[PDB]
Amino acid sequence: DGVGSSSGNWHCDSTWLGDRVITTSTRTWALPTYNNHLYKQISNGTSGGATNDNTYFGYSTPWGYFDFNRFHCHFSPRDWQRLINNNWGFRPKRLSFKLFNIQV
Amino acid sequence: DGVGSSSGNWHCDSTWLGDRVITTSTRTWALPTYNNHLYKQISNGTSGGATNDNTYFGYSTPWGYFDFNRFHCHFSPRDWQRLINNNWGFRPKRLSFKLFNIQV
Amino acid sequence: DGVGSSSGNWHCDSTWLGDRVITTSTRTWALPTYNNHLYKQISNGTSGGATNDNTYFGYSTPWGYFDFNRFHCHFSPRDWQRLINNNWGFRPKRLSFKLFNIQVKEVTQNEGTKTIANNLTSTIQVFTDSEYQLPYVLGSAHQGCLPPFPADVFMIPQYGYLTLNNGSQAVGRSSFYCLEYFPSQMLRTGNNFQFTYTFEDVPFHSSYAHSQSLDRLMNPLIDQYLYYLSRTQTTSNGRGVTLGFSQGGPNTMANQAKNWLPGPCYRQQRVSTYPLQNNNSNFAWTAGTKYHLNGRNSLANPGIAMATHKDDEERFFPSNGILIFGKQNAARDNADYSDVMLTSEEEIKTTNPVATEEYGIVADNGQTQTTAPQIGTVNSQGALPGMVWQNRDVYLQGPIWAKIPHTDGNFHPSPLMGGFGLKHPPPQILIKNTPVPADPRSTFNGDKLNSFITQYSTGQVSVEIEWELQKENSKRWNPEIQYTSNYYKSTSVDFAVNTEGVYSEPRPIGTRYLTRNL
Repeated sequence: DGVGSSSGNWHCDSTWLGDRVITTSTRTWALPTYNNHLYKQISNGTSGGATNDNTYFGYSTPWGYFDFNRFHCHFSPRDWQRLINNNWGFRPKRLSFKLFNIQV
Repeated sequence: DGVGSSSGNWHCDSTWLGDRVITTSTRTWALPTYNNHLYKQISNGTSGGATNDNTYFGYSTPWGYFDFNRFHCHFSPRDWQRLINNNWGFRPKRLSFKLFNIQV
Repeated sequence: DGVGSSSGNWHCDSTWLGDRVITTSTRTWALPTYNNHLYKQISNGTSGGATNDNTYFGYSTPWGYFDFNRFHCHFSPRDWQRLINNNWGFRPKRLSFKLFNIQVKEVTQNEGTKTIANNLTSTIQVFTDSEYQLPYVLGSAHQGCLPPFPADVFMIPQYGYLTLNNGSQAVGRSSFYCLEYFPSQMLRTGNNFQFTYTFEDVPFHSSYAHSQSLDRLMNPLIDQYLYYLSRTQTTSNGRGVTLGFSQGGPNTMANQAKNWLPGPCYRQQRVSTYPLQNNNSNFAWTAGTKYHLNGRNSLANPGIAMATHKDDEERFFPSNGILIFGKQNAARDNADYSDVMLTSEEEIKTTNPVATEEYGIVADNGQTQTTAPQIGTVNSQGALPGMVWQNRDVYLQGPIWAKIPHTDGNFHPSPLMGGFGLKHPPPQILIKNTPVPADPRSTFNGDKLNSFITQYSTGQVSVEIEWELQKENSKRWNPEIQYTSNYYKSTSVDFAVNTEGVYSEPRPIGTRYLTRNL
């Protein structure tokens, strides 16, 4: 696996087998540099126009994170229709995650 | 099997298994005597007010017959909904027929 | 098995073996034709004199059902006495059901004379809903049970159900059910039907009272090492501010630190048994304790389990907060107080709050030098960490089980009329006479047949339940309280027939006599 070979393939599909369904999604992402590689103290307080309800103290990092935690990530509108018209219930079982074809 | 034992049970159900569905129906019937046990020549002709298009010649018998040849015989409205929303096609395969608990 | 042989025997017995008891009952029933073999839409709406609270939409079927869900179905008064005096708890285990010796009869009218004949070739049809696919209508405390007294013959009740409504009308989610769309068994006079059922694990009903109260659990002889705030103000000289602190002890027990809390509260309005002490007005509905569901008000009857009254208050009861049984031959509507039998939950004072009183007091405000403390009264209290409570008691006249609704969540799913909550209760049993057409016309017509022979059926039914017992193990020195029969002379015997042959039950009998430490 060098610079001239791809490290993965595009998988977007859904498979309905009996009592289970498997969804798979592929997307393209872009990751910037955040903060200029720095950790930074952040805060908000009542000294400004902020009311006491909105105050906070924390940190922003130079890191990104992945979020797949919405349903439209995993279901097409037609797949969601098959689910809700035919079934009394559903729950998640297991997941797989891949990150591939990286270029800097 | 005498006069005091029933010769069958009531079966109305539908079963959805994979690539097939099985329907079963039970009804209660009544059979009269027709024609006074006679065969009879019947006809219609243009001598009366009948036009030539409506003429016929035939016979009526003293017999009845069973007709299950409509779909609502075999499907409830909810079963018909499951069929037409989820499937691209269907065809019949085999049938069974029973006639039981007769009383004259 | 022909027309000349019986398909079962009469079994009424009880057997006490060790840690279990088995009851078995047999009764004679009669099943009419309902609705003229028709399903019918039924509804009630505000267009008439009905208020919005009473509206409904539903269907009545042409089917009957069996109901054994009261305790007097399975226990004689003497058997119930053996149970409640000797045991700390019991629960159901398994049951058997039989339906046998069926006979179908046809009745025909000619002028004013009535004759009844046997119809030997007719059938009835029976099934159990074991997949819980029908609206479950048991557990609503309806009439039509197997009678408490084994010699009585009973009529089978008609089945029906309700769906969603808006006023007197149906909405899009309303469901219709045909019971002929279920496989069922057909029986002529020589056939019979049976099935068996197993109860799921359920906790024992607690038959006992506590001999301690939740606030008395301390040693009366010893001080606590913890302190409380006993003094905000100086007594000596003038009135001034100070902080005093004391340890809790034998004379201060109301002030001591404790580990636990009484159960939840939903307050009821108070009603005296002596009518002259009640206010003069009709407050039964307007002062009733209610809940509000989809714009529609429902009386909370009986509600959560609370003590009926406190010490020496025995003349008061919560308005809609108790179970009320009628005496024999009592009126349906507007019966007098001497016609009915009021239960009492008084045994649970040691733990649950009293139904007609507040839960407690909380702080309304924060205080300052210029502002005096304000206190609120808590009339409704949900679950708090550290609460303990008892369920409502069960009675010989009362229900046994209820079906737990199928839902995302629930809290302490014990039925509020009392009993055992069940995710999969004993299945309901549907029974119907098969329609027999009258002679039709001799020329074909395509309309459905509306003319039938009039029929009804009778037969025998047996039910057998195995019960598991929890034995009482106690070091109490002094004798217990027991349920007993009155010693003195009387015009008749309690729990027997009178001169006319009528069986009556004099009083309601609860389960809680033996005691246990709290």
